[PDB]
Amino acid sequence: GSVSMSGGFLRDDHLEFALHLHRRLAEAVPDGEVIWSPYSVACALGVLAAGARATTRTELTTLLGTDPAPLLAALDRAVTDSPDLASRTVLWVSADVPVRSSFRATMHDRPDSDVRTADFRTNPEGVRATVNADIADATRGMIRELLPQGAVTPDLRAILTNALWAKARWTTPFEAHLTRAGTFRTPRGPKRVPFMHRTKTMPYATARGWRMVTLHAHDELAVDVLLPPGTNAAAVPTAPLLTALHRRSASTSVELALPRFELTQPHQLVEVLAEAGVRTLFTASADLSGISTVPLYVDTVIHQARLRVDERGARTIRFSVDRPFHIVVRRRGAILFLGSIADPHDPGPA
Repeated sequence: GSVSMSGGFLRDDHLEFALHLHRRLAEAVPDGEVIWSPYSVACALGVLAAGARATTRTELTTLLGTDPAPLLAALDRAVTDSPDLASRTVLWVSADVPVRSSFRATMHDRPDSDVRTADFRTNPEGVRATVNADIADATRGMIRELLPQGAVTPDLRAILTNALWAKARWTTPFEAHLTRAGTFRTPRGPKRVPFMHRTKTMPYATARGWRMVTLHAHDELAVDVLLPPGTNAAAVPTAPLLTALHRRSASTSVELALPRFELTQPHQLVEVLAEAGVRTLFTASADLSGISTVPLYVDTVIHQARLRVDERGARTIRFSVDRPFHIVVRRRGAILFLGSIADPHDPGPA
């Protein structure tokens, strides 16, 4: 087909999947502050879909909007040859449950992904320590205790744990000495926080009262920053809005004020996936014949993304990100990070 001359954009079914789930995640918390990786979750669900059959598989492919095989092929590229990324996925399975070699292969074909044995029954806290240490090391120490105390119990047989960490290394860094305090309207009222400042030509778009800029980073990473209408400051973006904002983007001299921030959140995804239509997977009715030769269902899926946004990472329009905003970190057709930020936490100058 014809090519993109403006950097490319997201796969349609991935965009729809990501923004539908994001709405559910945002609604689940009071001030709608959420961060996660559509890349990581789509990949995890796609792999489980490859090992699923019947209604269990159908629910997954309906949520993703596609069969797993072509999706996983496309998703792998989103994180390869990216030095600033740290990804890890493990399906931890009881030693008593045999795993098919073909399923191990499907998992292995994904970057930094594995299927591991865990003796849940004999030492739950030992398993927790092993799981957490696995994610910790693979994320370069950035997600250190994925599973909290009491999350692992002797009755578990299959948990999928995933994490993603990244720092965005801008093509043009913010000058650190120009970072200065400014007012941000948090849920506890206005607060003085460090804003990074740059005036540079960049993609800028408006759509239905929304406003967006795109920050270019090294290694094919793009970061869209979105401000909702001032009259609806708690609004959450939709797929059609993102499509419109991308289409309507034009190179514009922009005076950008952007808080320095970092956010991470552990998510157990059972509840939100149930709301989304993926239910059978987490019940005894699950058909995971492609994963194991004995009956099996996934007890839970636990995911944690951590993103740091700072100065380096490692006819002028005013665009001041001084109230709740949204961030879309994308690469090669996938959203690596999707965030809604209500109360920016400063990681500091170091």
